[PDB]
Amino acid sequence: SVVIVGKISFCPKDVLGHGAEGTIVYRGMFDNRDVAVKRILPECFSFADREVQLLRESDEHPNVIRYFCTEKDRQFQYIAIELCAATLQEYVEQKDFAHLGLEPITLLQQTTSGLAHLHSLNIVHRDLKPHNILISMPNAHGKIKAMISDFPGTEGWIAPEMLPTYTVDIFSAGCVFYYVISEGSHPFGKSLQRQANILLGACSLDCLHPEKHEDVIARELIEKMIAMDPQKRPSAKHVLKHPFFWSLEKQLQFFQDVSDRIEKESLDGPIVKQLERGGRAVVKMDWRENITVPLQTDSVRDLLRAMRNKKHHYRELPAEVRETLGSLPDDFVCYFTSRFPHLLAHTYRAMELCSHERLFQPYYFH
Ligand code: NA
Repeated sequence: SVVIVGKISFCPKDVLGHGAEGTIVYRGMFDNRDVAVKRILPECFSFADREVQLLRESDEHPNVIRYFCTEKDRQFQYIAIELCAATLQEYVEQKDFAHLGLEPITLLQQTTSGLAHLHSLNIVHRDLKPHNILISMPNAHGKIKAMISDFPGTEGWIAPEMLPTYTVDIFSAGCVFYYVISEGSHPFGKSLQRQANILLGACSLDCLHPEKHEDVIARELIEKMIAMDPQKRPSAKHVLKHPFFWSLEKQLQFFQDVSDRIEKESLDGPIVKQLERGGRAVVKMDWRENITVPLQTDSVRDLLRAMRNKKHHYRELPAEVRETLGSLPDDFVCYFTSRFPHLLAHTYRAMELCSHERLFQPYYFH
């Protein structure tokens, strides 16, 4: 027995998942393509119409599921959609997807690109969560991607103000970011306490270490994303510019570009004053003492100067000190972080004053 509602045809035995409203997703086919067949009830026929329309407008993005067709019979409405590997919940909870060798930062960059696309088309998802974010089937080059599907919300992932602006999605994304990164934790705790904690603004990002550079940069972003004030949350395009998505090569380039921007620059100047403020503690009182034994033999403003000079004169430097420092650029920048885990976070926050400048266009959003 196999249901055929032309051009759609699904096998009733093959079930991919279930929906909270009674909807059931089957493994089926459309125009000789392997698709996912979403079966919806008559109570949700109205919902289905606006869902497939929003998709008609946005499915061209590679991070928004591809929508194929909708066929209606006397009993149900069927949505032929792109076939995927798992949900982001199934990916994070079951670490047998570990062997897929996917990068969490790449999945979150992919999720935020899809979100940015919806927001650019003047679409607010309103229900972003790991169940709704999908893992694609490996393409011909074996690459897997994160995609957005299923468009008032679902408990624990709803912005406090929602109890219909784009910033509601940034809140939800902020929780998804921590969920992926921590590997299953949520800023507002366990599943059943989340919405009460959101209303109360009671959050914890304690999986993120305060003296670990990767955890520091992730926290700078996530805290602004899950902000109780919507107006304080960055746009999707601002999130995509954050150092959380930068490569080790890019991070080092920023440290060079900022040290190039200072000198000549007077201390009373509006740029040098904002950079020096509160670090001190960023440099760990004295940066000369915490450095490795051979480098010390060879102010943030002068620490950045040291890093720029040793980078520039790297191949005309002794083999003993380039051994403890390099190889450049990856291992060289990883030397200084987490030697100073607040170095990049502080410099990025401080150098915001130059966002508009052409040299700082790949680092900020205007
Ligand atoms: Na797509």
